[PDB]
Amino acid sequence: TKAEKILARFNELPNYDLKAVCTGCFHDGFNEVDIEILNQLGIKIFDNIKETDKLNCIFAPKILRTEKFLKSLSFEPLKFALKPEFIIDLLKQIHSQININLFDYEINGINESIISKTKLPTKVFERANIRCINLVNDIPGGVDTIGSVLKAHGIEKINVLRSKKCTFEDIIPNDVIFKYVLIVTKASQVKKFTKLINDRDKNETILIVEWNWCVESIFHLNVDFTSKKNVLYQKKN
Amino acid sequence: TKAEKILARFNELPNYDLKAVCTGCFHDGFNEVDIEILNQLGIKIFDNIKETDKLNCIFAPKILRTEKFLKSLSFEPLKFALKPEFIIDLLKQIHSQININLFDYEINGINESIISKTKLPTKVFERANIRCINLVNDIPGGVDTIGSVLKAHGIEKINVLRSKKCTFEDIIPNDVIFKYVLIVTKASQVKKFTKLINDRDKNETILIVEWNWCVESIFHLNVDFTSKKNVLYQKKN
Repeated sequence: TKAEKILARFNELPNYDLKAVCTGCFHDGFNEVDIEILNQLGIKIFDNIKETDKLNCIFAPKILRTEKFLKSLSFEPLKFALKPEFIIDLLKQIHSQININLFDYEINGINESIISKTKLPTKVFERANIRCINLVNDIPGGVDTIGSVLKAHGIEKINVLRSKKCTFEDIIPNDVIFKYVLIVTKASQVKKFTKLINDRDKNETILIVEWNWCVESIFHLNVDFTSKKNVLYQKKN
Repeated sequence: TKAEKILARFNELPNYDLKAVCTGCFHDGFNEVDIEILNQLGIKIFDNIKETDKLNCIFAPKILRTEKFLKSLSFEPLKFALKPEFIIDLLKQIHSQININLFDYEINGINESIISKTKLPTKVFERANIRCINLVNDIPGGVDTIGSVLKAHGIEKINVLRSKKCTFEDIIPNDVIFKYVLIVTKASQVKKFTKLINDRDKNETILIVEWNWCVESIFHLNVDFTSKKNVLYQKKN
């Protein structure tokens, strides 16, 4: 009711139609009334991303590598990538007509072309034919967060390998082109993996990459197999 | 070995006597020869922190909030906080006498006074009488990494609270001053905890803080109970 009274001063309220999470901003959240005001203007802020909520918006000061920012590039679709200043200006204007627009707060780097790719009927790793991958347990950020980002972007199976207990038999193939795909952190995990695979499956193909290969692929919503950047080893026909 | 041949060119080798981890630098690591080179020079680089390794050194470009940086402030003791350029200049000098010193590469804000506090026979939260704390699981970084930092710094028991599945009975007291200590992320969570506790234990003391309160206490190796910075609520008698 207290938000309703504040908004009563207005002859007509915009419906911004945003379903958003915030990352790299609003770390302590919003007070009960601001949430109510925002809701009344068709803006719902969620704490976590649930595929259920059909999120369409991300608030962030810039392109970030957080789980949330990367995951927003798998929204279905992402419609708005907005700087926090949008909410700030909007709440400011409201707390004493409403004309804050959705166009003057775009995040540098996230443009029409990238955003529209979130409308594709496939995910980035899905159209790259990277379905089942191996991840070394010493991935910075832990394996659950990385795993969940990758699954959001179309990877079907995330197989965690522990360096350095893992054998060839723990490596899973990429059944959907590369038979083995691995994400590794230390450039000496490469040697061990290429030896194991070369010994047991000599003629098969292998792709070994750093987490930043995944990151850049998500940022572009495209796996560029042409790039050598963040590729630690590849064996193809 | 290859490392030995390279080092044979020197008529005397320093023993730097470092046992270190790196954070915010050398993300891919070192090749097999460099590791052996540094080793011959009394510099051991570890991947993760194990209390048994008795680390005495952190390599980092500046003061950081990573798990490794914060934990280096509980080494026993921390002897050197060094910029990665120390390793870079050392390796460069070696690959073509050895005179790179440990004094010209200190990290800013780190300090002989802070560094020497790591020799104390207590940990920072231990002398602050914060033994048992409650952590809300929506903390950015996950609880087990937050928990690991705090245990390293003398907190005996990290109790994880689920907002909003948690109840008064899930809250554990600080039995070693404040009977209840909570770390909370969302400002709107404070209301809920203080209501629960006030209803059930009206006369007892309560301290509720943001994660940055812990971080700064670690950075200073002191809990300043005089500070209102990052304190969300406190009830004292």
